[PDB]
Amino acid sequence: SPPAVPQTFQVAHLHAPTGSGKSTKVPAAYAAQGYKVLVLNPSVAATLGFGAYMSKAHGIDPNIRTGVRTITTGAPITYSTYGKFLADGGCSGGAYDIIICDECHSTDSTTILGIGTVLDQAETAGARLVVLATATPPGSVTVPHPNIEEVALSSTGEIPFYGKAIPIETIKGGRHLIFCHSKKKCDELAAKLSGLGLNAVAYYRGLDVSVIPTSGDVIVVATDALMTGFTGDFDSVIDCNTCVTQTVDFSLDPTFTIETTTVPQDAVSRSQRRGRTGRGRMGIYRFVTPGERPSGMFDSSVLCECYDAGCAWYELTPAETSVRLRAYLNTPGLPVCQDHLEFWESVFTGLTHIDAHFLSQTKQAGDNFPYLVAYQATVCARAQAPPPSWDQMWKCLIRLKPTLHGPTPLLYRLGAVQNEVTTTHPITKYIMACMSA
Ligand SMILES: Nc1ncnc2c1ncn2[C@@H]1O[C@H](COP(=O)(O)OP(=O)(O)O)[C@@H](O)[C@H]1O
Ligand code: ALF
Ligand SMILES: [Mg+2]
Repeated sequence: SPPAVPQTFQVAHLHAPTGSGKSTKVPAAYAAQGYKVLVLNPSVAATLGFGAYMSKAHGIDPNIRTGVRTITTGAPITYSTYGKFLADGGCSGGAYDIIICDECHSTDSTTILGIGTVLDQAETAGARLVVLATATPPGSVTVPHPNIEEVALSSTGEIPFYGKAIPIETIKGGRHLIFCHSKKKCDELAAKLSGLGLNAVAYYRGLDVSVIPTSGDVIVVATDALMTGFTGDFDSVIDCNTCVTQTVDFSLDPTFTIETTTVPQDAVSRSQRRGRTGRGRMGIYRFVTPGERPSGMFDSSVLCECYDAGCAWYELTPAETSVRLRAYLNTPGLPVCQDHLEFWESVFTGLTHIDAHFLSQTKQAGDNFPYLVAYQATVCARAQAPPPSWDQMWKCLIRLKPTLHGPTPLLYRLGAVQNEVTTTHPITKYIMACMSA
């Protein structure tokens, strides 16, 4: 049940199964008690969704705040994405009594920064309670869900799916959500389903949620991000039971390397994806593999990502980011990772005077570490040297291409390197120093 709230500031938790009502029934209850509530979610799709749903099912039309669209009603409940919250500068003084950090199991950099910011600023902004809500707290293991029938996929079916097969008869009619590990895999499966005469659509970042029909038969093939805390009224969920993790390798060549790999899903992912169905009614969950990997610590690369976002999108100095991240790591009941704040802080502290134009470009491009990418390009232009390669990651240097010659002043590795490398550049030495001492 939703924890009570006295005048004295407090941080509390809220654990309850998928689809039980943490994001809807709980804030509706606090409001009924006369409080002003802010509900922060990672997904813009789920956030926009709460607006029409609460109005139609809970007698209240809440305020909605997203980067692109804001809907002000003056209601005592506000739904916002962590990104919009951070972009507007954090906690608005005197605006809320209760702040719900929704989907706190999420380890994407925006949510980490967002929760850490709420933690560090809420009391000061006049709030009396902060709630850390999730159906999947640290160390949780997946258990049976009363509205979800789970059925293993087999080799019987005409659609190949991660070593298994999907029968067309199980997705022919009705609404279904199929999780794939990459955007490329979504496009490919959606294409095959369409070819077979089905109404399948792909949905991931870069795409508008309107591509999903609110009603009628449909097969949505998507990645995780936008599907967090989302209700699509799906008759079933089909899970590849596969994820894509990012990891930093201190390969000392000359500094560190950030790359991505495909891995079996953990307990958090299995429970959350399964929970897209069986929401308020019976549903079916089909899977490729049984069991699950334990839900443990997140990687240090995520911390690096927090400082990158702080510098590129939120106007946070590395010191300000450390304050917020420290609040997050010193709060019990949240995902944990090795303490490498001092390190990453020192690294970014030395990356000064970045080319504002290049940064704007990598940000608009949607790259993973727009700041490190843009800074490497900055270093290249300044030394009139070519980028590690001519992958789209380095496209902001194309116009300068005829003037770039010699080895690449490699600061770190964010992808394959093709050009000859040099490790004598100051910035490179600086990063090495951070890694050394
Ligand atoms: N956007 C929506 N459209 C239709 N129904 C919704 C929507 N959001 C929530 N619901 C309904 O209310 C229930 C609780 O949803 P929600 O609060 O999002 O769950 P959770 O506990 O995962 O946060 C769901 O089982 C679902 O039936
Ligand atoms: F726990 Al949820 F949508 F928030 F299933
Ligand atoms: Mg929720």
